[PDB]
Amino acid sequence: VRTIKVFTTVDNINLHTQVVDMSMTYGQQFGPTYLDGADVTKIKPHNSHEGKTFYVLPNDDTLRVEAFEYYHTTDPSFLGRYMSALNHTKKWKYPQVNGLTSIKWADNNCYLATALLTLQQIELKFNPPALQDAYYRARAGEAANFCALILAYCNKTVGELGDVRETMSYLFQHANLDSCKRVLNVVCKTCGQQQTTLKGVEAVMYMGTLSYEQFKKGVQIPCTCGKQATKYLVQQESPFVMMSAPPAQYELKHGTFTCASEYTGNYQCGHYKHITSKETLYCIDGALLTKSSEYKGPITDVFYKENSYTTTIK
Ligand SMILES: C[C@H](c1cccc2ccccc12)N(C)Cc1c[nH]c2ccccc12
Ligand SMILES: [Cl-]
Ligand SMILES: [Zn+2]
Repeated sequence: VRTIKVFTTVDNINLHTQVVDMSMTYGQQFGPTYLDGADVTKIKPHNSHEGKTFYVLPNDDTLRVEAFEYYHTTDPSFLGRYMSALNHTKKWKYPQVNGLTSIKWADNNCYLATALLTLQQIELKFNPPALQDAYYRARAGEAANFCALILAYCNKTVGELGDVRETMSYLFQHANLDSCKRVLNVVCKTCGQQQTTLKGVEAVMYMGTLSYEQFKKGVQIPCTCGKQATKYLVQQESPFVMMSAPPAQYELKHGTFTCASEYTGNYQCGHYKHITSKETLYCIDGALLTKSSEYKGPITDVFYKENSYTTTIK
């Protein structure tokens, strides 16, 4: 019986030394096994595997605690889905554009590139160590693990078309937004006024207007009575806000926003670009960078810096 030593892991933090039989498959010895994202379940050990780290499914109480503490999920499919995405994302290119890590276009990844660019510019702390650790690598120019984790957390596969807003709402569930707070007042000429308070993810995201200034002054929404009412922002406590609406032609003014999602196409099929406000306006389209003093284009998300806002409307 010939053997080598390898490490198995669910997290790549806690390594578990294993003596492996070179006459059995990894699958026979460990269950589903991954080597740098590749499924080696049905492969027999090779001498070059000595001292390498293999991922395995949590098949005992030790591994399940380690996996839960790292990923903050008990979904047994998660590790498998992360490894299948990572097997493709480790082959993408991560261009440095304007001091930011982007992604060269591939497998409809424009929505992921736009989310990655946005996450480098808004103030957000991820709760799971997996996302904290992979985000740090993405900043250092190696975003493959971060992109594969986003796909696993959102239950999306490489190649699937995606929406930036939907992606940010899933990721924001894993971010520490617990103390974010939004107070709204809605004024109806029939029904009167209604003040509500939102906490967490709901406190930082709004669907129906791109303009943070217009949200502060009043937006028109349908009341339950069938009239139009006026909704406005009374108080905001958060490090950023995300304002979204169905794609429409919109003017981004230098200095008035952090970054924005441009979307061209239709609900089914389309392309995201990323607009950021530095000393001038930059349009990041994967690896491609164009700059202008002005922008007009089909915008669907705008991100704004915030700390504490209280309306002066009495
Ligand atoms: C920006 C876009 C979108 C957002 C909101 C309203 C829209 C109205 C008309 C056309 C596009 C619209 N996403 C990508 C479409 C989209 C939403 N969820 C998805 C899931 C998978 C693929 C695309 C999508
Ligand atoms: Cl973080
Ligand atoms: Zn009403």
